Amino acid sequence: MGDNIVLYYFDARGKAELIRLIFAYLGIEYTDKRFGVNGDAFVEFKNFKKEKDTPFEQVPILQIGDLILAQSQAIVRYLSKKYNICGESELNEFYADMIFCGVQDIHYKFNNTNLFKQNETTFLNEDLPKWSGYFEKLLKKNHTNNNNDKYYFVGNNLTYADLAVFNLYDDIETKYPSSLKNFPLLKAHNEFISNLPNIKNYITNRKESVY
Amino acid sequence: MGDNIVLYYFDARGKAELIRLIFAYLGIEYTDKRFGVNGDAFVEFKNFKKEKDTPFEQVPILQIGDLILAQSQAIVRYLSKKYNICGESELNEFYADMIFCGVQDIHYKFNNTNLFKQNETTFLNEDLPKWSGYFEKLLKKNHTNNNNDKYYFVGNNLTYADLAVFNLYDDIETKYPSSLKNFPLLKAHNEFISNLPNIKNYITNRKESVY
Amino acid sequence: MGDNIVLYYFDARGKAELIRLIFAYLGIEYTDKRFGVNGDAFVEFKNFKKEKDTPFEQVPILQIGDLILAQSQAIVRYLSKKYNICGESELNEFYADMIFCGVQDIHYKFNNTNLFKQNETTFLNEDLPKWSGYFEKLLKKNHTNNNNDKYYFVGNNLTYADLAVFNLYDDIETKYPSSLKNFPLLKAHNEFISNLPNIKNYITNRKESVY
Amino acid sequence: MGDNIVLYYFDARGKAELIRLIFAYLGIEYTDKRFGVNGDAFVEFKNFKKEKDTPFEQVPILQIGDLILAQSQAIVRYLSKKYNICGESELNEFYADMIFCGVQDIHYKFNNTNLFKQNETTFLNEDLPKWSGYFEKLLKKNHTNNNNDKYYFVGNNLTYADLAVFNLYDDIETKYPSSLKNFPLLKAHNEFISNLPNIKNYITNRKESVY
Repeated sequence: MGDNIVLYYFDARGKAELIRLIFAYLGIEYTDKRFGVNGDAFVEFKNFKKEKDTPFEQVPILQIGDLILAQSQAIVRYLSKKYNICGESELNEFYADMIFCGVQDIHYKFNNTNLFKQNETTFLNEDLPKWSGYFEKLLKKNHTNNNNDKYYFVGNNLTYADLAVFNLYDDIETKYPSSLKNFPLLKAHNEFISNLPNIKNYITNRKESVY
Repeated sequence: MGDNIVLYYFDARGKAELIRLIFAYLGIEYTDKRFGVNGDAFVEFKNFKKEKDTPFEQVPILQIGDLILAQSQAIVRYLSKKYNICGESELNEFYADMIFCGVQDIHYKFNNTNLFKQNETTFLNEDLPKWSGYFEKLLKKNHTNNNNDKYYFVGNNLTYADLAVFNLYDDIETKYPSSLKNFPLLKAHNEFISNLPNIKNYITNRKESVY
Repeated sequence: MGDNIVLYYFDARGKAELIRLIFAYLGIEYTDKRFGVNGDAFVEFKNFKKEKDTPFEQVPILQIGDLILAQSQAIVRYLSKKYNICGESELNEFYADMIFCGVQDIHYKFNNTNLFKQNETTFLNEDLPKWSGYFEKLLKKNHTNNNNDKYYFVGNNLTYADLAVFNLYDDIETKYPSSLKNFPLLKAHNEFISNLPNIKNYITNRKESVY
Repeated sequence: MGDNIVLYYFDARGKAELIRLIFAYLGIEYTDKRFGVNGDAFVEFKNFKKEKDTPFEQVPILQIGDLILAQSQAIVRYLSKKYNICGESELNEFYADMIFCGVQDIHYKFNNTNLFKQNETTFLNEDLPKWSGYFEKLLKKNHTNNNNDKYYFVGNNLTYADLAVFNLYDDIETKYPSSLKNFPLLKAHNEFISNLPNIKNYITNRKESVY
């Protein structure tokens, strides 16, 4: 609100990419500060915590004016509620929330998956297909036949849940094969969201990050 | 709303206890259905998923009338927002949310701590004191000197965040020593919340659960 | 020569039970020192580390004379090689080893499973059945000595691998009963081991520990 | 006798690199078979399991002649005992073992650390410094052969324990540089191992793997 917007995080997608996608979709201009660009990523982060008054010594940290906001999920809901992309009814606000909570679950699982731990096949053969099925079924329940051209998990308008699900699979795809092949609506939903003007432009401009 | 309220979960506190505390504090009557009471906990859960249409095949599941709500965090925010215990300003609604997100972090850490994994001393000597410090500092920022008798993390009224922090330490205490000794406000806050009529009565009546 | 043996660990089964089972089987005399029998286990553990020179500040610690041994797996292999329960050939020593490594994987998974984490169903229906099948097949392979009343994983004599598998299911069983119904060889192996006079006498005596 | 040796694993360092380092050190000829060099690594892994009889459906798998060996730790101990790099006494065999067990603990922690999980700072400032100190002290204890240019963790000859510690920091280093600045013995040990002709030649040849 007439205040300089500054997002603080490491030079990576991680837990800040959904926030970035929200700004990109909303056309909100802000300073995307990334650690590890000026100097040692962890030296910068250490000094950051010294200069900024963070509640839990974690990033992302979103600063609006002199207002300091922490916790990625809280930030996402805060921005979504303020910019009306969280549902237009007490029930829909809940559904978008419930879907995001689900996203967090499987997204965490993905980020906890790696060769060293020998849990890659489980994630690929058990966990991902199961959750993809959950999301496929949720998308179907929000009747797509009405206006097929549009794919939304909640109501008839885009919510942060749509961006969260997209970001989930977008992140997974950077490391593992595209499996959406077996989930039509979901596959369609992701294509739809990615091709949105603001989103499509954003993606094309962001640099490739390993994390 | 004029509908029978039914909470479904296992016979344990786990991820459903904050919801139970919310009902207890709000004086809302509901059916507290617990698996493992009528038969094999997992047999019941299996059949439950067959009869109820859950979005992610997880509990807790809160059913209001024929309305099915999943995801503990979403349920907590839904109930809190509806029963006005989530903050009275866009900013305070955010703060209570941010604090709850923090609670989830350390609560997860606690539940991931055990002898077999050899991470007990780290939790007790590093993680818990650090987070207790975060919460102590947050409580202090919400000026307690005003009405010392009252301890709230957000605004001048109770929010679900107050119940979440209480539940966090209440759960930890069941397995590990009371460490709040070094955190006055926090220690005071928990005593205050626990002694609330509805809460105090609830606790005294609930059976002792290992989880 | 005939040094004095002392095992230091918390007052629980955890990672020390396999070592205790080995002693019980071999009929070896030792002092089973447990932290927190009467006081605070962690204050005692803190003092233990200050008084004894441990390599990684972890227990179990086995002291034979003035010799201090650490790392549960290394201790198990040390005792097994010293008291002939490790295999009578290079290949068999390897097989007993390979099996113990497998046990560690699933035993760790079991101890990382809990209600809060919502991974109980996964463990029960995916992970455990899979690993039980691995063990069933390995036992089947070594069936020349599957003698009517004696089952060994390696060769024709008991190895620590046999005690490790027994311990594994013994531990699981105290939380998730009847896991061996569909695995006859494994069930018979468990029965056989649990009925060896020394092991049986030990089990009937040790107290019940939740951990 | 002079069987044909083949190591099967993904096209990455992961849990197979220590075995490869052992072969490199010993100058042993073998086929380093990697999944997904050109195609899909998981389709190839799926086919591998269908074509070869593995005990736990995991890799690495080492085949010598028709002999199939599994479980990385057991394989390392098998090769080390067979090619004399495991210690020349019962006690020293134990010490090399104990050290390797310690390495597994911290190596696993490292591979469980990442931005998404917000546990990087913890690993860097708490865990790694602590474990580096454990190793520094262990190396200091065995300083009768700390000879001007040769450092061994056990006895006066190289053991797999030496290669394991080298591999550990080598892996960490590709993500978190300069971890050995404050640990002179450990740094000197790493330098020494990395400069052995066979090891050096190997390192200069192997390709760069993110995993």
